Amino acid sequence: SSGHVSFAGIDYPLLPLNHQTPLVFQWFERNPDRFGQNEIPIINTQKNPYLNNIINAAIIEKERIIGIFVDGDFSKGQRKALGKLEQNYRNIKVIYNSDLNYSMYDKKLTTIYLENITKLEARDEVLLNGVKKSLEDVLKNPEETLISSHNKDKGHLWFDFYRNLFLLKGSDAFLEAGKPGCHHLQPGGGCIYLDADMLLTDKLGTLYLPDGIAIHVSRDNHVSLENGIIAVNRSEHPALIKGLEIMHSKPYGDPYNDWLSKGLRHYFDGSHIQDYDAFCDFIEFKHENIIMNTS
Repeated sequence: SSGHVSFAGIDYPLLPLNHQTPLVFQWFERNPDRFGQNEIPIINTQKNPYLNNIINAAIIEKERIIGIFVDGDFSKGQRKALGKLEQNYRNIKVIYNSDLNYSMYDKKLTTIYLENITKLEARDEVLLNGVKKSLEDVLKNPEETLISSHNKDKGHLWFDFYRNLFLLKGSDAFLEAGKPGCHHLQPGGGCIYLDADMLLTDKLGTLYLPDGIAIHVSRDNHVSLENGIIAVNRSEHPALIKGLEIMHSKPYGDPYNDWLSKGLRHYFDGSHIQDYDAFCDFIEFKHENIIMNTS
């Protein structure tokens, strides 16, 4: 209807992400004291001019909301500096991770382990190792959830887990935060999430994505899913909910193959009848006006 793309036996409609679809950048800052107490606490050096990259994108995308999704122990002056950015560029909206409620996506670690123990009493060495070690995991802070444990890391896991959850909320994250001037967002709408290390050279316009989703792929003989661009047309996109179900069902993280990636591949090709390369070709986010990792 806006066309289709077929993959692994299913025809996926190409769906539009129009100007109502906001851009989102994330900055989770472990050491906010490295910035001035009244400065914007986002790196903006010659080498990594990330704030400038974001401002440029906001200027170019004059008809779109630009989100800056942040976390960290910012000072009041830093919060005020972020506020001033919002006044100066009327489409820029700062969203603090503090202000968002993710409890609908959370789960107690005990529940996960019990479910695992129950299944794993019902073929292999892997399983018996799995069973003992999970059993062990339970015995150990009993109120802990996925959120509370990730709340303890201030590293990549903290960033990644919250990026992924944000993407489940999509445009709703702006509404939930109560941001001014967000009347054009579609409730239940998506977002175009971007690494701040990028150059936008001109307007994106409307994107047409298979089932409304696409991801950064890097390509010399090799190809890989990358996490610098994730675009979705709607909140709680089912391919992302798949990743969440995986996180909800598994005791242990896998560092190279994250749950977002695993969920995408599982949703689009649970069987793996097409190779990784074919999946990469299918899902790839490609736009001539974006240059990734300029720095």
